[PDB]
Amino acid sequence: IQKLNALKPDNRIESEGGLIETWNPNNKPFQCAGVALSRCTLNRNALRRPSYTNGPQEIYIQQGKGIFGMIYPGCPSTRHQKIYNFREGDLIAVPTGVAWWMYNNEDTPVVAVSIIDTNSLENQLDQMPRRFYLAGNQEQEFLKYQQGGSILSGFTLEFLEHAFSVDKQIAKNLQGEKGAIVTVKGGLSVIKPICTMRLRHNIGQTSSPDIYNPQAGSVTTATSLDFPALSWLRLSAEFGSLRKNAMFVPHYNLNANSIIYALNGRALIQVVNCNGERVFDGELQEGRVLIVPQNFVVAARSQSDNFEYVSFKTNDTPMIGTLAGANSLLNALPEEVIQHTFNLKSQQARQIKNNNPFKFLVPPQES
Amino acid sequence: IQKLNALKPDNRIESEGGLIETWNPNNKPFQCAGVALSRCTLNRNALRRPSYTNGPQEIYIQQGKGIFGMIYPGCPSTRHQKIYNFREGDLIAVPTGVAWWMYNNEDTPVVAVSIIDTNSLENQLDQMPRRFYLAGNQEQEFLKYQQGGSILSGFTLEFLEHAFSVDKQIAKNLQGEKGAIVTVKGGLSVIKPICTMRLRHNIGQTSSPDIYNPQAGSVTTATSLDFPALSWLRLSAEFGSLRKNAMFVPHYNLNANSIIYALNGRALIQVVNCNGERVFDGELQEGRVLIVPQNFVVAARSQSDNFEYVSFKTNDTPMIGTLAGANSLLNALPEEVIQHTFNLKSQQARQIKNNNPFKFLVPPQES
Amino acid sequence: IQKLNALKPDNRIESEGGLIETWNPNNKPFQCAGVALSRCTLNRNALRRPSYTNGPQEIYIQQGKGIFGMIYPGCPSTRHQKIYNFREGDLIAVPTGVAWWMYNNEDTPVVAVSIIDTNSLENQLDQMPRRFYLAGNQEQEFLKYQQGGSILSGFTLEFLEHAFSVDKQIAKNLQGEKGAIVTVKGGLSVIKPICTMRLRHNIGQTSSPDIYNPQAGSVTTATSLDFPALSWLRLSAEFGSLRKNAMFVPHYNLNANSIIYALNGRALIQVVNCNGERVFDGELQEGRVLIVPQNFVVAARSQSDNFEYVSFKTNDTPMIGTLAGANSLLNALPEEVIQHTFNLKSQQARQIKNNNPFKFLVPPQES
Repeated sequence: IQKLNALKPDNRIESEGGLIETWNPNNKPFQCAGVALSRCTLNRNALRRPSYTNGPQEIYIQQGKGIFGMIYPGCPSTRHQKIYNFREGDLIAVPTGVAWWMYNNEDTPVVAVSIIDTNSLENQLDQMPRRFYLAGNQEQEFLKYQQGGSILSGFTLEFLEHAFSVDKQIAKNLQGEKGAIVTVKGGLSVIKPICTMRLRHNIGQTSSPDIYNPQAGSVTTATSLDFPALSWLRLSAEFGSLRKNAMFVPHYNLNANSIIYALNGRALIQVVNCNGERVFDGELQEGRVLIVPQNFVVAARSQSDNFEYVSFKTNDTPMIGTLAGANSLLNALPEEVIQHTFNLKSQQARQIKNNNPFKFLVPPQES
Repeated sequence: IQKLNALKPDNRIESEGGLIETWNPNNKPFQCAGVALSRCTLNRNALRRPSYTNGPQEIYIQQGKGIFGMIYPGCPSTRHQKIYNFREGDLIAVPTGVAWWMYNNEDTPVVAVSIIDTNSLENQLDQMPRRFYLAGNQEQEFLKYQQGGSILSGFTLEFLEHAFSVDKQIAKNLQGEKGAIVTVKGGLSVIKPICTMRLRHNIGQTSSPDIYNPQAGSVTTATSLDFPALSWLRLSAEFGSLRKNAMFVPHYNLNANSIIYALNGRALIQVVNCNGERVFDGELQEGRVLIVPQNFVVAARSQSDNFEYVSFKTNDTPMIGTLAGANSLLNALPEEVIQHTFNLKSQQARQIKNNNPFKFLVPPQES
Repeated sequence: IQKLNALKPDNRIESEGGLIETWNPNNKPFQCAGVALSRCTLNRNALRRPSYTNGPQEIYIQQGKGIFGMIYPGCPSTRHQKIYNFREGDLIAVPTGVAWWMYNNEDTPVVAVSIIDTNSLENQLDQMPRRFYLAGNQEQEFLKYQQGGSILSGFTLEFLEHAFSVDKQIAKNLQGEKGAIVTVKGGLSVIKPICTMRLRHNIGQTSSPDIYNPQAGSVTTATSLDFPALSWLRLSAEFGSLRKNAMFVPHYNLNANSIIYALNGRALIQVVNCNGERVFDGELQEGRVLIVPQNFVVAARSQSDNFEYVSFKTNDTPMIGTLAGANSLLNALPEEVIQHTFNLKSQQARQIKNNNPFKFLVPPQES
């Protein structure tokens, strides 16, 4: 790739109580990353209908409070299986093929941006995304990219009558006859709170930052160490809040692919490749995404009082190699290999290893 | 997949003591599937000569009894390494690159239908199925599909001469100069009985079933839980025997592809995809196979008194989501969300949950 | 593959303090094996500047003595992380992404040959070899195949300024303002003795060999049982020394590709495929590389006094299946079945089983 561009969605699907936005998974960034991105927003009383995908999915909630519930095959009911609550900041984990449903109850919408790792090992189909809905007669979000009905409507009435042991009339209602997101007139009176596994860990409205710098921002990461349902996914996530003109240092992921989606405000990012080319040099704003491939190096300087972002890294234990600051790779170098690979005096080399005391987040220059 | 079809073979190879038939790997079903199917039948006194593929193999024995022996490199002998017996319903696990031979001695022929997963992490070559014979001049079963002799008959007359430490004459014998299934005139007088790992497990008719229902039939599953050599393969198999007009309810496999080879009888099968499209609506009869991709939904009604099948799943521990039955996905949903995704009333949603009290097999409708 | 051949390199770069050669990764043999070979060389007082790749690397030192550093991300300093010394006959293991530098102080020019497994599961990018130089203005070894400056020079002056917290005078030095391998004029004052695990193991002649035949030679191999860091790499290596006219028997790797680099001398190798076609017959001589795929079979007779080779296998625990020897597959086959596959008398079967008593190495034929 010669030029990474900030990408917008190219597909909106307005449902009765919501909206689904999907990004084109065949632009070379998304081809390379091997994920498909989606932003679902569901209004008051909306109930996203039960569905599943042929790959690992990890959902980040940008705003809202609802209930969500996953129908796991080998699992015990309570009537019905476990319903979890959520808040903005929560990272939801969805194992391959597991069917889920989500519902909102307040005025403030649920906006939940999320990625499908189409390129996962668990995805024994092809690199195309697919959602398999259990209900309704509607085009699945990604059918456009391939080139409607639920997985139950593609059956024969005689087959559905026999399977459920119900009469023809009710069997007709299963068989199709509002989109994926439906509005509940009366609102669900369904109780507000591996089958044992926690699949909800908050990296937004926390107060326990991985890194926290009162002069520059704060950053948090959910890896499997602290959110073990993520070893199932082999997926990760980072949330970082950045003050105006603070910066996160040049770094690269050794073992992963970052899909940086910007939640708030804006920042000027720079990403340079193996040949030293500056494959993107611009600004990333709200509701826009930048994919940063594996060993490529990104550096950002903020433009807003708090430029927030969720970076979905594809690896449940991602590793970053900081190139400037407290724990950098140049710090860990002998003071004389730096002198000869950079062509620096002994005096200077020291400054390049100690002028910035800060780990990852470096404060605003002050001018 | 546009349309799935009940595939038969496109390759008969008749040898002295038996027959090998293979199914085309370049068909779109097998290409998605990632498998290579084949069915070898050995007659009385026949010896399938030692060979090996570059991927995980899983052999099911449709009928007959005989013996088979692995030639595992890191092992102790006795004279010779271990030879095992086999009955019908035996599932033999063969690790990547291990060699083996199989012999029959009855009048009843061994019919062993098997799959090589050519899309394995273990297969480090290409998607093309191939078999490497130690002995005998003959072309390999999948030479047909690429576009001969065995591996030993390719070296120089003096390289075997030098290697085995023998003369020109028996070097010419080892050097090639009846195909893969030769008949052993008198009979192999070898006694009828990881190195220690049990590569045999009976899933067939002489088993203790997983689902059993005397009005509808029974299912039996060999995951890696119960047959531990299968976690080496990363392959599974399943046996079913449905009563006439009994059905297995619509279900999908969360994490595996299935290759349903029908062993006995006939059945009316139906599979639907992500867009509610009925990709197969027909009959799978004996000696035919139907590939059901990853999150595709499958349901079948039996048309025989006892329709029997083998289902090679491609995952050593497959999970199936049942869409109807005691433990269905719909059974674990809140009654109220079942009303709102399918447009039912409370009463009807009491029925989709409770009209069928059965797990996986549902009895004949009984009219 | 139709035919194989002994390959010499196509690309060579003269750097100030040494040289770098790279084999073309887009040959059909290299696309099949899935690896990229480079042979670098450090003359005296040379530093190889910090670099890193999107894949698991395994460097084998052919000749010389020197030291090297590995800049691991999480790892603790000492002033800087822990340095290791290498001497010839060594194998150094470099995890995906880890940056490393390499120095030479003797006159004796360090020659190391190495692979990058671009087909790894850690390699999330594509099938391209690509080195990320941490400093200096030079075009990367592999760029040519793709068709410069470092990851630091592509960045902006003020981004580098603010990043490192420096003055603009040393930020411009730092911004790249003598190639990969640069001569330290005085030569480093730096000493000569997962953050603590061993990443060096010696498989040269100094080592205790696995096989030692005083008339034939010796074979030493490092798996992840004896060099555990290689389980990270999912790679291994194997050194071989063979007297004139001796032979390593016909054999096949069950689970790995093989990259034979001819260190010293010249032998005559034969590799035959699954059809019986001798896809290579002729001589692999010094500084040349023969790729030998997964279940393909190889035999070789040494034509020099002591032909020396390193075999880069693509598996940390490769299993080999030898075709003639003490330990052979034929040995484990009952005398009777080996009579019938090869068409031999009983007494001619015992000759195959017993004449050659040596494991892997068979002496000269004695003429």
